[PDB]
Amino acid sequence: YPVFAQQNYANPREANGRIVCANCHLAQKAVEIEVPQAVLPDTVFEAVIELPYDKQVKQVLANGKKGDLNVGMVLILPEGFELAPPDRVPAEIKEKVGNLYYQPYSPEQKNILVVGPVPGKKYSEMVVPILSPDPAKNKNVSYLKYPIYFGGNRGRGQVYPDGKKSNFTIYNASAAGKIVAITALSEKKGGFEVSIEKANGEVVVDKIPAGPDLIVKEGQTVQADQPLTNNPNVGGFGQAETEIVLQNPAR
Ligand code: HEC
Repeated sequence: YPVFAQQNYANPREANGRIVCANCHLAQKAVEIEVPQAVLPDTVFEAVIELPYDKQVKQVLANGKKGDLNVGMVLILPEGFELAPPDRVPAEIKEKVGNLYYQPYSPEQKNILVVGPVPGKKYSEMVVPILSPDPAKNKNVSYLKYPIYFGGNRGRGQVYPDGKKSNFTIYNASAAGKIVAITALSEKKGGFEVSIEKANGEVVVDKIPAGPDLIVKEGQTVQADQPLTNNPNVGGFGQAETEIVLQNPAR
């Protein structure tokens, strides 16, 4: 979730340009962002973001069942740019934005906005109302070309803040050997227990939560780290970058 980034990373963008969501949302799926090529000072403009995905394909939910995907994003604007206050957003634009609550990455970073989780079936396309700064009022800003960075995600992550895998990723064999047993991890709650007999004779048990499907069978020999399941992840994270020129009024 965006909050996972907010709580563990002061800067959502790394030196090489990678956005932190990518540290847990391991699959890449393209996104798009569009803004006017230029904007006048103290003016409200729109950033249109696209987080496309196949709305017919379901994901594994935290409860182990299948369900719809949700989306979220982080938008890094130049210092001086901020979410446009409601009083400055035209009714026509509020209509396009919809029932969304854009929040600052932190109270001290009003130029970085996040949103989500929100339903992907409704928000695979989102509109963000932005208020441009004013050089004649702000010294830290000039009339030049500024970059805008965007990270958009759809679907649950593969790893949690504590480093533990979610039920929405691939599970692998902890050791090499022959699968001597595969049984339910519980009397309905999904999941499996895969017993692997090592060469020395020791039998290790790999626990797999409900969600992923097995691609192995009893009697089958497996090697260390070999996938025991499919990759249930049908979502993905993507990044895009654009630019906008703060235009001088000039007259
Ligand atoms: C690892 C510490 C994570 C970081 C950094 C980010 N996300 Fe994440 N996200 C992660 C997990 C393990 C989960 C699943 C939670 C669960 O239900 O078990 C999520 C989930 C989301 C969601 C919801 C998706 C859905 O329900 O279909 C969204 C929209 C999402 N995450 C967005 C998101 C963004 C935009 C991030 C960067 C700003 C981000 N996440 C970072 C793990 C982690």
